[PDB]
Amino acid sequence: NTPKDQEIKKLVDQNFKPLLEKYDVPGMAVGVIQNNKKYEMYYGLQSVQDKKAVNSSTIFELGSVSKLFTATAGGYAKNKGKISFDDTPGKYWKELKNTPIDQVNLLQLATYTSGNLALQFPDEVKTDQQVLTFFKDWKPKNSIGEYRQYSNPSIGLFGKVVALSMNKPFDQVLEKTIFPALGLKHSYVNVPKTQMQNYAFGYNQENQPIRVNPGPLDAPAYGVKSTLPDMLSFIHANLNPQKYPADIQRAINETHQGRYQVNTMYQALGWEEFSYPATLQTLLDSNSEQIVMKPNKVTAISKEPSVKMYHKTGSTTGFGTYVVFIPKENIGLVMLTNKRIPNEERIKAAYAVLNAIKK
Repeated sequence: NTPKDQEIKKLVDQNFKPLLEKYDVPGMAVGVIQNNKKYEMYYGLQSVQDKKAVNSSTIFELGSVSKLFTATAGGYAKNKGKISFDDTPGKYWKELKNTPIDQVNLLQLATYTSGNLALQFPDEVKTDQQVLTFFKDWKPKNSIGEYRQYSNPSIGLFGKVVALSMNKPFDQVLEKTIFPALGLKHSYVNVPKTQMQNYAFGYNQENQPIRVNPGPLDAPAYGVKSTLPDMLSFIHANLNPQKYPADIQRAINETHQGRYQVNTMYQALGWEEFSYPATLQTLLDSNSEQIVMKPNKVTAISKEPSVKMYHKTGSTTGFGTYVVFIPKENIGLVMLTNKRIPNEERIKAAYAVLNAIKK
């Protein structure tokens, strides 16, 4: 006797709302999409000092969830014939031809297996010239293709090459090509002056208001800002790729194709992928220190999971994000906060909600 919208709101109140007080989080947006119906739940303030409530217009930083858009851009360029994932970066960034990094192929860059790229660029690598010099001075460590080490410079370089192959800056790849193709009208690499009123403050661990600062190859690694409606639309596209023209449909499918495994995690393009149903521990393991911060041997896919799910966490200094979707259940969920909370809490709360919603 309780309508489905209320049942979903109750589950979000039970599992996500307590996080606001536990982690002193000013604002949160949680969305669920099920069977093409969208449910949006907003809590708290996008700006504490302005007493401005979080709402459907609130723009949040996606952090590493941005890599999903970079992966989609790569799938689009590949399916248009602009790149092959077997190409090396010097084919497009000519200044890298005949350098050691030109031995790594695009898929290895997108999926973090160059064997010598860390989580972040060095602090002093700032300018375009400094980024190029960094890649020219790169030298292999581990055998190329054997070890996964999660890396912003790695997928950032992939993104730059994708942009080169499409003859536009990366920001314009997303804002002029990818976002319009996915029907996202409130998603940005650079938030225009006319929308800054909707851009939430992030909040640091001292609850002080902040927003992301510029950095090297920031756009492809962690550069996107979006709203909850737009992120529900992005989940919708991933749930229904057959609803887009062939090139974008194939681009989306490319991001869903698992490439190798590390234990129970399948590395797709941008997305992490898992057999469904996935135990909670499987999902937590994907965000463990061992997987996120250390190098790990990759193995070929053995079980190609027929029934599967995908997720991705992301953070910036002042924001947290989690997105997850389950194709055969026709369901997905997005969480956006303007303060980081532990990845494990995001995964746990989403797991409880998604498993309890009636089919």
